[PDB]
Amino acid sequence: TVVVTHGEGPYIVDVNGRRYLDANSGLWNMVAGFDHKGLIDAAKAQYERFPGYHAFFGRMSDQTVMLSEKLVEVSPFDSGRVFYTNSGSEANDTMVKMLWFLHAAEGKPQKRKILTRWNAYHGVTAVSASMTGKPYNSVFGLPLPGFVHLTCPHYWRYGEEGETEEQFVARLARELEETIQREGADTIAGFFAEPVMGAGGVIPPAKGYFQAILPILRKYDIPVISDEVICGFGRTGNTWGCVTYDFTPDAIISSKNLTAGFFPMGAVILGPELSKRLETAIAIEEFPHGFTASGHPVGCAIALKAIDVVMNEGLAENVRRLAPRFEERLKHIAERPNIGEYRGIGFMWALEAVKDKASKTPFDGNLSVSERIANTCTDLGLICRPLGQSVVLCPPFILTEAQMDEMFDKLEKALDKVFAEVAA
Amino acid sequence: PQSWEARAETYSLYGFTDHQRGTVVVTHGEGPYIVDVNGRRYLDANSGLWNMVAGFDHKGLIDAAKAQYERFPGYHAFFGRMSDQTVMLSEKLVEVSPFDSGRVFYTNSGSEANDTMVKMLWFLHAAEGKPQKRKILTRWNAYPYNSVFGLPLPGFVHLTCPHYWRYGEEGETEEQFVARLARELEETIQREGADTIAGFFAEPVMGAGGVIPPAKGYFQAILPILRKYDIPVISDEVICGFGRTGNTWGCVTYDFTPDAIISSKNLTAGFFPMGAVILGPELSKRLETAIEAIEEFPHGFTASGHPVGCAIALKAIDVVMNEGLAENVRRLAPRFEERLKHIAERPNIGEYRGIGFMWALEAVKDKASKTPFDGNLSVSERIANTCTDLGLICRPLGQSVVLCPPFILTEAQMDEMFDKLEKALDKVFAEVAAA
Repeated sequence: TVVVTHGEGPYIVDVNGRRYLDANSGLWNMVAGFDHKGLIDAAKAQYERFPGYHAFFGRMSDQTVMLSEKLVEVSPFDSGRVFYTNSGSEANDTMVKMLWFLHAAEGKPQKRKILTRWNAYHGVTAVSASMTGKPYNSVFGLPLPGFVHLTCPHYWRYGEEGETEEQFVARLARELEETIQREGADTIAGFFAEPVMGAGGVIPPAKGYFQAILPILRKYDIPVISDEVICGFGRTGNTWGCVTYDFTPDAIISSKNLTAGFFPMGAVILGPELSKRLETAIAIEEFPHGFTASGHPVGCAIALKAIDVVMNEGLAENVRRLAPRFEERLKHIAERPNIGEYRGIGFMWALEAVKDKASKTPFDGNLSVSERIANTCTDLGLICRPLGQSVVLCPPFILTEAQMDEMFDKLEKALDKVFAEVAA
Repeated sequence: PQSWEARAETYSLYGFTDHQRGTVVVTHGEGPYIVDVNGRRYLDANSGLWNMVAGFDHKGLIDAAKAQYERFPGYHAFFGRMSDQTVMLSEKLVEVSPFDSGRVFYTNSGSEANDTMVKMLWFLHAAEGKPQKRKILTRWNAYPYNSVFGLPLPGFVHLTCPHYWRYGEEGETEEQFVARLARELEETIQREGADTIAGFFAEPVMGAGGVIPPAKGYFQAILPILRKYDIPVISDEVICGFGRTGNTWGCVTYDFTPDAIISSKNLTAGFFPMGAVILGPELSKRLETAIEAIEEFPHGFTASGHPVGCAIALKAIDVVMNEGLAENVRRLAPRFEERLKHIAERPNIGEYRGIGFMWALEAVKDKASKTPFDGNLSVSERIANTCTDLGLICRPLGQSVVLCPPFILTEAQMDEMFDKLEKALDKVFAEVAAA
């Protein structure tokens, strides 16, 4: 219904001039808001310079060159190699294929299975949707075979009766061990994880999880990929989600914040060990047949600028400084009887609605409580995403204290109204 | 690393090249040329990779792209009505397509669109009662680790590529060859079972396969067979779409009507990542009826394309269709072919093939037996590298080299292209002979 022609700062602006505080950041990507002049200028400058090209082995743009160097610098790696795609979905697909390729070139063509978790979200293509752990993909006959889903490390939802958080994590480690032993370590190509699950509902991992599963993965030579599509470039209060949760992956998948939402592109940052193994493999005396993944020079120039903005013009810092206030206000909202929990970190958070708090019982699906909240928020000039029984706050990093208050004021009005109505 | 080359080589996957390539870092272009950091100019006979059909400094398209950023849209995952841009592009696509009506779904690339169409078929067949109708009929083949990046989605069933020169039996006419492939298709449907087949995907002219136009009469022979069965026909126009074969679509050039079209890149003339799935009227209806029944709406399909991409696509479409670029293809194709004919008189050219502004030359060690050079000799690669040394970009594929230059190419630039390619072929073939 609402006609939108542009945005300003963190606001979507309709044709009548109504401003809607966008706590979805567009598509979880507009970290610097909708009309950032530096980013717009960088886009325009690159179109004037060199408006499209495709990267080949031995022939690429200067922008591909500079972005690759920047990305290694700000990665957790001392060295490595980067390639690009058009999206997070294709970056995930292409990393899978690169593992399949590498393992095949190393004499283990059976090493194909991909480990993810239930409630993971990795993309919409057939492979990345198979990696994804959502029930909605059953309508496509997905997942494809060889996409194995581990328990989601969401302690509040999956912890058994009287199971402590430490016990839950020990259980998830057993499960992983046993899945690896059952499948065979030689048949498993890699493990991919969002440090904080994004589209599955903003789900930080149980305490200690990555510390317990990483040694097991390493023991069995299963490559570790961090999917930083949502976490990446500051959303969790460090540059990467994997930093915030102290694990060193073998590669990083990036998109979204990469270009501050201003251009569709993905990137895969290969760490030193995968990089050396791929170099040596490429022994076969040729380039991988059919590998044609490429980004775009405009996307690369915009990404260079997005990185600079985020890291050198205060935006990642604003997330670190305002995260405590953000959580405080959430903690206060979670005192309500119909809020089961708040969860998140840095500038990504969710509130889960419940009909009964002690039992964690949701409202019946048919009441659309999440959606009701989300629609009421929009009536009140706030945009937030309903996911399952939750609503998500993922706002631009440029959010001011006043705008933060505005967000919560609106949201609290929405919650009062909606919870009162469903009570009637 | 200080130098551009060394920066490339140390931080980019694409810089790992160590018949060797050497590293070209490109900064800008002009018409069909690209220019590197050292000032070397190269005629880019691959149009980037197929998509840069208006070249590298087209002012109308640059201005249009810039203008989109100047006023960036309120582009959102779910809030607010579809942008005027996207609605208008969908109308335009339906209009220019072969269909009188249909629906459009958008992606960020030709690859994603392809994949989205597959998923669509899986959804639709499963909704209609046949969740085992999943196989895709395809002509794809490899040239173990060598079939990872190209390998279609699980359940693909392979048909023989209708490349007469390659696959024709000794003394088999082209006509008989097409009749044999029609038998293959019949046999393959009976063996797999029609009820297990989701669709048939075909690039009218096979692109990543080596630029292979189909044998005369192929589509006329296979389409009637596919129509006996409710196997949806998908025209993969990621390369052929918007003029490269001399018509707006590849399926117009080979005179057939698909159920849907996959489009990519060249939608925006390479200026912006986009793909589209254009469903014709039958599949639109079935898709609608499926959604309002099992009642989900399929996740990840979107009728809302990126608004910047959409405005750029509209401009690109108008440039190609109405500012003479598609016509220039049609006008210069005869001359393209005549020169290739001449080049194919060489003993180490087994054939030329192609159509419009997409062509390939295939190298052979012994022409009469169609014997290729030893794979280790990497002859295509050698040719391509030599082209680069001489200011020409062309693309090695298998034992072939491919030309797909921008549509703005003039006759003089075409002569330049061939002049440099002929000198490359002279040098490579002599050095191969000499060793």
